[PDB]
Amino acid sequence: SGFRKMAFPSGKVEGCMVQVTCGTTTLNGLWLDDVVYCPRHVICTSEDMLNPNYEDLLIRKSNHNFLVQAGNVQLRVIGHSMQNCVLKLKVDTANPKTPKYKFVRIQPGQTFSVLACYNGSPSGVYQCAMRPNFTIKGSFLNGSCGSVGFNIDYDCVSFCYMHHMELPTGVHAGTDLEGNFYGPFVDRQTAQAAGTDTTITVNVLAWLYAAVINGDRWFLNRFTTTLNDFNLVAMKYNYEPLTQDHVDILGPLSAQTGIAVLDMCASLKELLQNGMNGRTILGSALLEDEFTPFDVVRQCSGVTF
Amino acid sequence: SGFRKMAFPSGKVEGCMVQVTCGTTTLNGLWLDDVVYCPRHVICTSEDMLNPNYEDLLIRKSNHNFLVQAGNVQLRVIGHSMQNCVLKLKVDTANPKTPKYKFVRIQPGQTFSVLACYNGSPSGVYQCAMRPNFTIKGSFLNGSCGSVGFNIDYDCVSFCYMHHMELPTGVHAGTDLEGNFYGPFVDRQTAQAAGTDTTITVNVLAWLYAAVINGDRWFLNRFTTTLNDFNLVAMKYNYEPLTQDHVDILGPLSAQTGIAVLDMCASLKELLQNGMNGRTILGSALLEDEFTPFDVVRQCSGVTF
Ligand SMILES: O=C1C[C@H](C(=O)N2CCC[C@H](c3ccccc3)C2)c2ccccc21
Ligand SMILES: O=C1C[C@H](C(=O)N2CCC[C@H](c3ccccc3)C2)c2ccccc21
Repeated sequence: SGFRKMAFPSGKVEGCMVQVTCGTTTLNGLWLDDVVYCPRHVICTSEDMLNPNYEDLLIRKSNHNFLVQAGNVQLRVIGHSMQNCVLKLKVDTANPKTPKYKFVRIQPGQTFSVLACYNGSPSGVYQCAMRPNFTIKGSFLNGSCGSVGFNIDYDCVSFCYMHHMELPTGVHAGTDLEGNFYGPFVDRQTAQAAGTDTTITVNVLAWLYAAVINGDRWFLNRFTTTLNDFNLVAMKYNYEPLTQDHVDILGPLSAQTGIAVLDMCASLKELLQNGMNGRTILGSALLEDEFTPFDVVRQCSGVTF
Repeated sequence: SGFRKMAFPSGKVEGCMVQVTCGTTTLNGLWLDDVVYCPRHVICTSEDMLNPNYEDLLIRKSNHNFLVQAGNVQLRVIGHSMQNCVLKLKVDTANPKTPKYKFVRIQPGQTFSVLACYNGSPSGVYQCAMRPNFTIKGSFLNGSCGSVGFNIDYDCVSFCYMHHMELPTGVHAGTDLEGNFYGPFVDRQTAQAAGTDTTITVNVLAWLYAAVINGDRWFLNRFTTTLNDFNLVAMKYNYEPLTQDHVDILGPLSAQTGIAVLDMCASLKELLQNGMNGRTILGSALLEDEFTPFDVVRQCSGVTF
């Protein structure tokens, strides 16, 4: 019992983090096999960030301008290339601590653990979601670029995120491990505003099912609704519209609890129209949207890695 | 920028977890050097838990009744002993993955990371606090006994908690690594009720300083107060009383922000008397008490391990 924002154990990723330095700029890299992956803005000065021509800047750089250190031990750089927004540094040694892994591009609403790093070293781990506006609500300071987000299934680390930047509103943007940004952001110090941050409705439902499983049941009501009717309400409160794919994904939680999805939706609707009246759900006074249905079942069934 | 409930990287502790089985009961152990530490209720059947005589039960057990597995590899048990509520199994091999470590007994209000484990394997990591009533508000299922709580400073893992039980109210109780319970709980299936769960006032203040640092400033007011006056208010809202030791510990945050502690206290007081009026602070609609002043500075300054 209990319900916490829980991250994956970070040990498999800790072994992969290194420090990459180019000229006077330092950030974090991810060493997998004989490749180090890092943000291409490793090659810029802070002045360069106003309007960088990365191709032009990279011509001035050789293999020996890229220092890569793993713990206190220096890697030899034998090749470099740019893919989208990331640099791929070929080194002469395979990482012996390399886990089984995959690169995945996640969808908005999906969750992942972040291992925040500075200077190639782990400082902390936390969970977050890809928001519908393709930002994450991270915790990251100067030097945290190259930190990565990941999921773990049994033996296999799926890398989904690499951190690149903070917006002036204090939320975070980054890439997949092929270098392509999530959302419209670019790796330049320019005006970039994030769009509407909608609430991940299927996640909120999953969390209400979690609450029921844990004994918090005060918000169950006598009502049901329809997908069309609930969606009129979600639109008004800036919730993402619920589809039948979502309903399908909630079917295990619905079965475990005996609460039909549409009845849970009617519960949600009343909480939106009426608020929480100063009450809490699973220790929160807000509706939580950063647990996926898979997260809830995993946490409430004790899956290990 | 941003502010998250962040756990320590778990890799140093992942290497220490093992599975301990006695008869048909299985839980988690912590292998450090040539000792495996685990909850003594490893030796009970679920029937035994009603009223166990652990000394009597342990006479029936030899070295070879204790199976210890690390990954898929069996350890040889060469000695056993009971210290308070834990068992110490001497094995013939030192753990090669043993980190620098210490056993510490923490005070109520202090925070730590939990590596939840089942069958000797990591499933997730999260932060929590020792509550003033000596419970923790964990996330733990059957088989999670032996999981441990820890802090990390640079190279050194300080183990503070080992999980033993869930109360009928769904909060958690456990020991230090010498086997002594936090609070009055016993390792028996008996009526055990937790006392008043007070709010950790110095932690809430620290979190308000965190909010200020991150740009959330709406709740700053024009008032100040006195320690005596604030405490009349804390008592009424079931907050722990603030002492001058607390004020001293908040002095770095006070200096960083230029907000005198007593002025921040007056802010707190108004939030207690008036509530949040449907607003949020650092993404919460409640006042958060599970960040210590040290946690806030660590997170807001990028310390690594
Ligand atoms: O979360 C982050 C990452 C960021 C960072 O480490 N930068 C150095 C590397 C180049 C970065 C950059 C990217 C785009 C545009 C202009 C500059 C800034 C930062 C700076 C301050 C606070 C928080 C954070
Ligand atoms: O958090 C926990 C740990 C607990 C556990 O794994 N137990 C097996 C081992 C003996 C335990 C026990 C302790 C005291 C009294 C009676 C029995 C019960 C449990 C059971 C269900 C849900 C959550 C949890």
